[PDB]
Amino acid sequence: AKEMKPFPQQVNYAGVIKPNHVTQESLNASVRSYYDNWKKKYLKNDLSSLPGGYYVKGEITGDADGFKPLGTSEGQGYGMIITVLMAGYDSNAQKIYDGLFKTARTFKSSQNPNLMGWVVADSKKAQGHFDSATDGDLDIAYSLLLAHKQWGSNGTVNYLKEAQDMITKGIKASNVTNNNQLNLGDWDSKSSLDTRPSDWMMSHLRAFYEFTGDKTWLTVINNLYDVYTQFSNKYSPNTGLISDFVVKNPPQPAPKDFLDESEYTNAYYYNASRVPLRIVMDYAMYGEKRSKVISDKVSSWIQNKTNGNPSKIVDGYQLNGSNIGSYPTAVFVSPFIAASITSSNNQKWVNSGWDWMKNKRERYFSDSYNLLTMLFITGNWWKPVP
Repeated sequence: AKEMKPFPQQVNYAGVIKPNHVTQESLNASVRSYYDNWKKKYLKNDLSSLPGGYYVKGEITGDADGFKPLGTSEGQGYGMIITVLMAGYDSNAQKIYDGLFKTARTFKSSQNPNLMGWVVADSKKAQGHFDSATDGDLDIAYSLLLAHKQWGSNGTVNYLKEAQDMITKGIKASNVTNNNQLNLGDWDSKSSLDTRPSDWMMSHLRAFYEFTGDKTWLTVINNLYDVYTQFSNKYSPNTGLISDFVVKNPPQPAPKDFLDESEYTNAYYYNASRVPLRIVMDYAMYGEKRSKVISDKVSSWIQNKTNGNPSKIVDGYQLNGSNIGSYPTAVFVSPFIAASITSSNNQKWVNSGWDWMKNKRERYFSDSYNLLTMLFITGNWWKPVP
């Protein structure tokens, strides 16, 4: 209730196109329907160890330190952003959001208490047991800025204060490196040169700057763009892609089996699949020219690669464009479509992409990122400003 940015905000960012073969009402309806299905299948609030707490159900996975992972901070972040944006439509949005925040702070990191431990498990012993993952905290911290602009911070939860504390005492202190990059988590070194490009949430960092006044965030943004370009000009001159993990300075693709995450950590795989959306949002929301350049390169490449057919996109590519994957999944498809919105000559491709993703349901990872992408390309992911 009392939303100041009620769904649908359906904004028109400068220099960007939306699917135009259907009405905005149709776009909004697709998002509402997708959200209801996503919530029904993934939004949970059954933690015996934390009544009233909410989390997002992830994929079935192996035990972690004797605990059974039910969700992660990554999913917590996606869920928190989605929830604030759907406020105005979902009458219980704020209750759900505060419940997600309760979980985020209860399951605080064992390293930096201002961050969230990466694993949500139903046990009191798991609360404060795990260390952090940079992307989860970035989305969580950013969601608090959205919450502040959505409901204000005068109620039960001081969203703005919580955001500033998490951003400054948490992310800046533990994840911003001395080389002005972002490390992998609060367990990683302050001078670490190991980074995950999907963590380069440019538009989030812009907001961090505006709501804190800390120039550190602008320094990081500018450096990450330099790193992207130096990396791509050497390792992906024809595709404009980046690898799941990046190492060293100058930047290079991480080796295969990096931290044993997967055998494709040196290529454009499941982690990096998210990058196109994170980057393009900076051009749309803040007019960053470097974002449009990076986005157009990737967009043009994937369009030629698939001959304009979104269903021909596969789940994984080598940096030179050769295939790793075999089928179309939303965490790959949707960001490629989002990266194409800065050039009006991509209208047909954007429309086809919308048709492909609008009702695409598969699993936690693709569905969650698909909903975020859909919220953004329909103009329903508004910009939080002081």
